[PDB]
Amino acid sequence: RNDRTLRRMRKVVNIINAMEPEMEKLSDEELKGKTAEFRARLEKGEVLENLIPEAFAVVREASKRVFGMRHFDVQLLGGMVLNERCIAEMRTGEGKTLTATLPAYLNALTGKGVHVVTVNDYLAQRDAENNRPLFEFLGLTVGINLPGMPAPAKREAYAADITYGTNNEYGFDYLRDNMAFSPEERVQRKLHYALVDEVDSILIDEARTPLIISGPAEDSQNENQTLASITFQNYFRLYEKLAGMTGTADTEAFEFSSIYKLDTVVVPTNRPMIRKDLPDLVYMTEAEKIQAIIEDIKERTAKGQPVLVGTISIEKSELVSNELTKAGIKHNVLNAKFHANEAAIVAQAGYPAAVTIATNMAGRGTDIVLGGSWQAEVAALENPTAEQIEKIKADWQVRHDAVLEAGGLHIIGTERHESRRIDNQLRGRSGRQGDAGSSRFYLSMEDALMRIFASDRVSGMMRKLGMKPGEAIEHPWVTKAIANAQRKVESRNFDIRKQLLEYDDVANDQRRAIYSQRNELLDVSDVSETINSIREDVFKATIDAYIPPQSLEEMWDIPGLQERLKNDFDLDLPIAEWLDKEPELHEETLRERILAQSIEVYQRKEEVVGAEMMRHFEKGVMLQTLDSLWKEHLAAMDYLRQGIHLRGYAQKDPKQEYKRESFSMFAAMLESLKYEVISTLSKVQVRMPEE
Amino acid sequence: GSRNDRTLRRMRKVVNIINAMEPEMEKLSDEELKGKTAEFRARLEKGEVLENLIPEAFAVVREASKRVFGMRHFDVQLLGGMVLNERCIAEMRTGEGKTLTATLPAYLNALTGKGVHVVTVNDYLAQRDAENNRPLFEFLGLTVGINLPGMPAPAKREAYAADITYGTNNEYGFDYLRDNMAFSPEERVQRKLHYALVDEVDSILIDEARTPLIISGPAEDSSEMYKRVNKIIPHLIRQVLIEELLVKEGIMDEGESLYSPANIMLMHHVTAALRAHANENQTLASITFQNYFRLYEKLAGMTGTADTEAFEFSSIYKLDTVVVPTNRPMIRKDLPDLVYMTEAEKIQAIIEDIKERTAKGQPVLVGTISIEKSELVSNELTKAGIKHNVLNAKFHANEAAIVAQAGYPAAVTIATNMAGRGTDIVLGGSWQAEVAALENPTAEQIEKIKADWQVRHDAVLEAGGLHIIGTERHESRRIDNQLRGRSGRQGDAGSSRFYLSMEDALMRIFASDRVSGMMRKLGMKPGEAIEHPWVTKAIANAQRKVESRNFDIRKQLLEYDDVANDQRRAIYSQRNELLDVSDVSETINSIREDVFKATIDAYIPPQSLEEMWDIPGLQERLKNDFDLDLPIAEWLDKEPELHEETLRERILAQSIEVYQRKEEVVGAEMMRHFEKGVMLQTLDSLWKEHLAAMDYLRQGIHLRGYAQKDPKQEYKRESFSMFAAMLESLKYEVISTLSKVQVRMPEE
Ligand SMILES: Nc1ncnc2c1ncn2[C@@H]1O[C@H](COP(=O)(O)OP(=O)(O)O)[C@@H](O)[C@H]1O
Ligand SMILES: Nc1ncnc2c1ncn2[C@@H]1O[C@H](COP(=O)(O)OP(=O)(O)O)[C@@H](O)[C@H]1O
Repeated sequence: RNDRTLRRMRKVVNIINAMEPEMEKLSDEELKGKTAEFRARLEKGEVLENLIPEAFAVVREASKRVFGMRHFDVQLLGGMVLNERCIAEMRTGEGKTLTATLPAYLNALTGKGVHVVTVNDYLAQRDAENNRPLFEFLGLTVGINLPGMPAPAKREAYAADITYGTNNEYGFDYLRDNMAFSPEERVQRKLHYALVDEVDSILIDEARTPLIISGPAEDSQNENQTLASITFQNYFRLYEKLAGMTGTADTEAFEFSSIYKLDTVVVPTNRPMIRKDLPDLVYMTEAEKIQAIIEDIKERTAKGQPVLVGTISIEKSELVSNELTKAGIKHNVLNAKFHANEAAIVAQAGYPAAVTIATNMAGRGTDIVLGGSWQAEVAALENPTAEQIEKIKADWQVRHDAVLEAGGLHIIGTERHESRRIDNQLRGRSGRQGDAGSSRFYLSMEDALMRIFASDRVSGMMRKLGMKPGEAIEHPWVTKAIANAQRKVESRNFDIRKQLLEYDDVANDQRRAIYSQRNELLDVSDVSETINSIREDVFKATIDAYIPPQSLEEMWDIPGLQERLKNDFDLDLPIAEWLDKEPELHEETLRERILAQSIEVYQRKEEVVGAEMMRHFEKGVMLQTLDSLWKEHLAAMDYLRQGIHLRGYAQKDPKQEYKRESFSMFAAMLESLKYEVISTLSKVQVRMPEE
Repeated sequence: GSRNDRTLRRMRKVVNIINAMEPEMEKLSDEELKGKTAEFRARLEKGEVLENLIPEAFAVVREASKRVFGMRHFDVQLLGGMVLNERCIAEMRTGEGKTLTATLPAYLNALTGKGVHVVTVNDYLAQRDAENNRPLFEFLGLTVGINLPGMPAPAKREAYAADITYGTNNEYGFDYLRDNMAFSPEERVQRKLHYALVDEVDSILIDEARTPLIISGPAEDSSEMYKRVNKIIPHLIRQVLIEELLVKEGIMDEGESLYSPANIMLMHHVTAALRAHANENQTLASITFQNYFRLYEKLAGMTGTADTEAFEFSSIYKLDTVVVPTNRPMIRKDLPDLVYMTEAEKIQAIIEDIKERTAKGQPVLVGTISIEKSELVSNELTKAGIKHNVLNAKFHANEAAIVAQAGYPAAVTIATNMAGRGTDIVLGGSWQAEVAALENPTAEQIEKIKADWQVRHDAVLEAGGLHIIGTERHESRRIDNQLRGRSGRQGDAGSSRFYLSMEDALMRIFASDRVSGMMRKLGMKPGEAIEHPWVTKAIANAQRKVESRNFDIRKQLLEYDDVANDQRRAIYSQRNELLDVSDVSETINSIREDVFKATIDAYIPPQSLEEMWDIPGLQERLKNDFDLDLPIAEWLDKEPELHEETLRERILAQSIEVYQRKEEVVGAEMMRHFEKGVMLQTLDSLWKEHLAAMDYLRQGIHLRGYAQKDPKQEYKRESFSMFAAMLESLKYEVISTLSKVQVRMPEE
């Protein structure tokens, strides 16, 4: 764990580092050939992790030739973390994209494929095309999976060495593959490795979201229903190797373990992080709070320090905006209605004494360049020239160093959110890539978040410090108490979710079972041995209902057995005539003649239709019957789950009773499945030109 | 002499004069150009007409912009600027330089020293434009002001005292309103409303026409109201209702009704008391944008070739609209609308189009009405093997990167309710951008990037430029027009095509399911196709009937608003008269007479016999409302000889007498400012009372009832009637307040 894994990994980095001279003296085509060489050793039984030093040095050198970018040491480490069942926490702007090229390469080598999982189709395409040169230079192929892509193009994307696509599309492909009627219709290979780009949304927020295929035609208006379902959690759990990335904003390590058996490793930043996060400040009232904020801004901007003020609503942004104006402090508000205005304001938000106010600041952030962006500047030029640019960079170097000397970007949170990951994202907007920076959050006793101390009195004691319009002290214990209360809400919320997951696990295990069976059936061209085997189960169970085993003859319902056979097995047998003609029948030889009779009737149909046609008919029938009963069972399981309000109550766990019910329903479906297959095959009409 | 054609003919002659002035302006020093302003002002002071100044003043602005901004206005921008000097909307297409154009009218409309208000849609543009233009105009010897929310009143007065002011509609209006709550003239922050130049009139003037600006404060009557009214409630055995309800008390029952448009606040008290089972602010002041902008002596504004709404500007604001030509010929090819049986036939036709165009290297932008519709067309493009990108509103950084390459050869981009104006699509891609990954550029580097871009640029132009596919039209044609106008900007080749199907929602605008359902019979066979120009015109005419219909409905609302406006214009006119004078005594003396005459009329009927006089009603009336206890009867026992009119005189007289005493104790200046104060305050009170009671009458325009005996109109008459009653209660209450005012006399 911990530094032990990290210290061990650091030893590998020194080896990778020491290999670079050897790597720089190789030709491009020799570099290409290391992939062939890695695979030949793998073929001779080599352990993949033994190849990490050489494999990562090859990628680092290919990247410099191809991208003009050389993986940093910390990116080597992150690449190592992602080859295990691990989340790498890497800070924003640390290079997650390039880092991911490392484990992707390594885990492509055994020829089983790589699924790099993106949040949207834009990224899937962008990263596939950007990386295709790197990976072709190394003798690998790259695939792109999209919604709407024809099955042959998808098959091709999945046959590549490394594939890019969204989570949704991967999951939907799995479901549709589990509705195929021949193994050639499948688009995916075995699920080998999932490298997931942004695990907060993809693995945590979406864990229980069902992916569903829906079903126009059905059964006996005729509206549409669920044919196939899997949660995201249980899709990613089918993979042999699972890993992913997120930012240091974190707070959910214990969820990743609980939901996925994923460890999380915090990866060190390339440069030392020096952002000063100062103690949280508490004020009696919003008004005192806001005045404090105005005062901080006032002092900092006078120093030349840029500020970013994050609020929780439009109304509060307007309030702090109006008060800054009332104090004569120039600023800009990020207004969600004016996207162009916003990008233009962002661009210069790190300019000396810039003040920017943002409402529920969100996505990774567009970066804030200190001193300003100088590129927005040349971008704005219409015929930019050499001496023009260096003038521009020259004045910028000075603005940059000046903003740094002044303490870099100061972040002010005017309120904390209930989720600390949100606060962490705002504050992470400062101190990127080793830059000086600072952060401070403000609270009042009127703030909504004071309600997470589930007690007025407890909360309202804080006012006994008294605060007083200027003489503010600072108590560190408040920062920590607040962080503890956000942590408790998360814990509470998750405890509730994990009880929901334990229900989800009943469906999961059932789905895993039935899909395993289906796939066994799918992979086999001839299903005879099962048919024969299940025909005997079905005949025995059917017969038992009328001939209680080893009972006297007077308990037998030969009338009911005759019709049963007729109506379900198309089998019309003079059973009463047999008994009354052979005293020497006996039960067990009755069962045999019945079984034998259905079988020779089936053989006659087969002779008319043909063996191969028959084999394939059996297999189709088995798949189609599986599918029909499984859609039925999914709806029944659905109704049983929401019925969780009048069944298990006064000291019998409702969970334990649901599990009994669910197990009973599954076990019954599996018996129905055999019944219906044999009944279909029994009753299939065939024109006999004769007897 | 026709209309717009003739306008542009005459403006073009002026443009040729302005261009001829340019070498003269060139040769002038910077200080000489700065002096032009003072020289134009000396001319105006000696009686010159402003419009005689247009050519000189424009040559001056245009040469100042060269030297300062390094940009020289185009001839089309001179035209746009002359338009904006008139009560007109200059319609100039996206990309044409509205922001620079607007410096010309602003400069000219500043020369008379009365101020300009540039109106922006937000604070960011206000500020940016202010700062960007300060150097231009300070070069021309003028000053520039910025007005923002929260700005302190001194700062605000300075911004309005600048030559040219920038700010949002909202803040202009709110300043106005608060100026009308001032108790002294020096509290006002604005000057008289001279010229407003509105930057984007579609949102500011149309969409936002009826949006009220409201100042509220508890600034109210207290209670006792609620709780007297409470005390009926513990006998409401809920079994007719009105007579029951009426059942005595105060301020009603002399056989006066409860739902008189007059006892409206009272009735609201009971509607609230009894609806109550299942402080408050109040409006201190309100105005609409439409009625704010109508206060200005000159109004003008800009928008892009985004018309369709000309008839509403003229109807609502009396703004004419001039369509300004483009600096370069606008060659976008806007092709016949196509109509398909089914959504599915339509999409298939779209695909084939994108497919043939991208094979010849032309870029396509595909605009849809929803996310669902975007996913559909995208998936079908993927099914056809066609690469593209969707603009996903969740991924704003993705979207910016998509757009930057959206004019790239064979690029295909799908947009969901794409907005107006928006971020441009550069053909070939963006070449001063491309460098914006490039951390240390050189001689060779950009040169390269730029030449390479040229080849891409020229190849896209030769392929037809950007093609726009509208997959469905909107009900608003303005929107469709904003989408097609993404293409063919600044003289570039481009084209547009809109697609429609019988299954499309928009087919509903043809008020007959069967009349719509005819086209079916011109039955659109799959891969084949024809084009009929009458369909295109029919669709456009349908959209225009839908618009004109919604605007008939709006007009009716605006009739309601005309009542309010007329009442507020009149009371605020009375309020400002008062505010602007130190001494309101003549006003006061005049209205006490009026008040005293009429009060006496009510008991002594003019010319009456001394037995048609009621003094058991007259003297009480006096001691009650005026603190003026005159035992008149007991005079009248002594002088039977005196006569009605010289008794009215002696009545009057007294009140003056007792009031001059109150004054020689308080001080004349004190008394004078207390009187203006009483008059302002009383009018403020009654006004706010009126605003509330009308709000309540208006929401009687619901189920008090009636698509039947004309609700509106009855409303206008009850409202004007109550307004004219309020002006008389203002007079009576002022005089009551000043007659009852307590000030401690002498001693003993
Ligand atoms: N090793 C490197 N050498 C040079 N530039 C790098 C390196 N690693 C990443 N970058 C650049 O750093 C920036 C941030 O990387 P990105 O993957 O977009 O960041 P994040 O971790 O926030 O997703 C990008 O512009 C990327 O190309
Ligand atoms: N006369 C000119 N010469 C050179 N560039 C100009 C001129 N007028 C405007 N532009 C530029 O044209 C671009 C678009 O102008 P803007 O005022 O934003 O256009 P729009 O009419 O669509 O609002 C801006 O970058 C602007 O600075």
